[PDB]
Amino acid sequence: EFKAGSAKKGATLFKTRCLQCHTVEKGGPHKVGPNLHGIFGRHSGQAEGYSYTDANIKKNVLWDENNMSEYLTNPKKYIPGTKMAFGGLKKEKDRNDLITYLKKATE
Amino acid sequence: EFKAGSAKKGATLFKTRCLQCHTVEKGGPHKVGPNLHGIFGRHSGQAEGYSYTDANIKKNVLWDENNMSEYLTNPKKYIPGTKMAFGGLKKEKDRNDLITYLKKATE
Amino acid sequence: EFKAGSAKKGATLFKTRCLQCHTVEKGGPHKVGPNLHGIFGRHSGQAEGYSYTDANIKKNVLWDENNMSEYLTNPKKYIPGTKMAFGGLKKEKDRNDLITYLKKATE
Amino acid sequence: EFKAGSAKKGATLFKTRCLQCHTVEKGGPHKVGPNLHGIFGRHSGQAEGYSYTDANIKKNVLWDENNMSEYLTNPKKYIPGTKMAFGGLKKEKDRNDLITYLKKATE
Ligand code: HEC
Ligand code: HEC
Ligand code: HEC
Ligand code: HEC
Repeated sequence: EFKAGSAKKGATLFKTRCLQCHTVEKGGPHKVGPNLHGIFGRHSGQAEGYSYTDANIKKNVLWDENNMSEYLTNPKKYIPGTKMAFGGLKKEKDRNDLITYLKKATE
Repeated sequence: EFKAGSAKKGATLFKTRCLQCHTVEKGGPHKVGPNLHGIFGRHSGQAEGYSYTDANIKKNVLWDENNMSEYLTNPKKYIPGTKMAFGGLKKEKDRNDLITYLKKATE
Repeated sequence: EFKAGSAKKGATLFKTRCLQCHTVEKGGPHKVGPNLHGIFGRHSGQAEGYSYTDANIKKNVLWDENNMSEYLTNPKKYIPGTKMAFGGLKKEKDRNDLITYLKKATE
Repeated sequence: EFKAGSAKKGATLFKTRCLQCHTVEKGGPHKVGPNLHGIFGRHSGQAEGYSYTDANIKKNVLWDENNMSEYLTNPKKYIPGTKMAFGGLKKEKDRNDLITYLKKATE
């Protein structure tokens, strides 16, 4: 149940918590995790060049601001068996800010 | 088609041609290429902690002495689009010796 | 470092120093060396149908006018272990003229 | 292949990735690495008071914005056997920004 926030703060959140494993630019490299360009409006596990786990592809969730917020609260609880090593942004304002940035940075 | 050979000579072949990108010990580090412990009897692209290419995971070949010999003759021809930069041991005795060592060194 | 020059002179340079081992036309044959069509903007060792050395593929240099000039000064010094038997065009005006021609002849 | 960028950002890139081993001011001290004043337009290994490796002097590359960008992508791949312990700025924008600063800071 997403509500938009500060994209400037979300940039700092992404750079500190996600940038180590992910890239956002169109046609960026796949670090530990896959490139996230065009992640919104795309099924889970459909990034070319990345070897996803069975769980990530089987979830087949069409990413949007609402299910992304649920995913980022507890990645393991949302997709059990995900290789993404991340506890989760537990504050709702954090997820809202991060997703606000991620929406523009990946379109 | 594999035939066993000199494991002492295969160690020299591995150390000169593979050691720069690969490690064999149980729980070794992932250099340019992945750690090869337990490579035999395991699917291609199933080493933990390594980011494989799309081609290497898609091949899904269960490694054995025979398909490894074919792979090491021409890695690009066997798995088209592999990031492993290696032309290939073209002599059959070289592949047999290297695989003889690699079998013991990775079990 | 690269500066454009006489493409007419570069054609004479290519025909006298490179044409024996290389072809430039789209879909030309691989003589002693590989076909050079689309060499610019492509990684080193990515020509289809040619067996490159380990050194040429491992260099993985994205060819451009600047690194080509450095390569053509001393091919062995730039890519140690290259099977290309060529000392190198030591004059800068020579490399500039040759690359000026090679840019149009291979696009 | 160099294109100019942000010298303000390049100052931050140099201070975070290079300042530990290098100094830029005219007549600065040689830390782990040599002083880089007047590095552009000078041959590799010609800084007074510094003990370079055999590989760094043997490369004898006349430094410029283009070959520096290639060097900073992968120092070991460019000069094999360099004692400079640095993986390399893999983003092109980062090399462009750093070199833009380094050009003014070392002249
Ligand atoms: C490395 C330790 C990671 C950190 C920190 C973050 N992510 Fe992650 N991500 C990582 C991996 C290994 C994977 C693959 C998951 C699998 O099991 O296959 C992912 C995946 C994602 C996805 C899904 C993409 C898709 O299905 O197409 C998303 C949306 C994602 N990661 C987002 C994300 C964000 C926003 C992060 C910071 C809060 C973040 N990740 C951190 C590895 C790592
Ligand atoms: C670095 C330039 C390499 C050299 C030399 C050798 N290998 Fe390689 N290897 C390298 C990479 C980057 C990869 C990843 C491939 C990909 O596209 O994902 C590999 C992979 C392998 C594998 C497959 C492992 C698996 O699928 O689990 C094997 C079996 C392997 N390498 C073996 C091997 C041997 C025996 C070598 C010397 C003859 C050798 N490699 C050299 C990088 C490099
Ligand atoms: C035959 C004796 C050669 C002459 C004369 C020239 N080239 Fe060469 N070239 C030759 C070989 C055998 C190879 C393969 C190198 C290897 O080790 O795999 C090459 C390769 C090149 C490349 C690299 C192509 C790529 O990596 O895709 C280039 C750009 C190239 N050759 C250019 C070139 C030019 C411009 C020449 C005349 C000045 C020239 N070559 C001469 C063999 C021979
Ligand atoms: C210490 C761990 C280093 C870091 C981080 C960086 N550099 Fe480096 N540099 C270091 C050493 C030990 C050397 C000597 C190399 C040798 O083998 O002799 C160097 C050298 C250079 C050079 C070459 C200078 C010359 O040949 O005159 C350049 C241009 C250089 N270093 C640049 C540079 C930049 C821009 C860095 C940050 C991105 C950087 N270095 C980091 C040690 C270390």
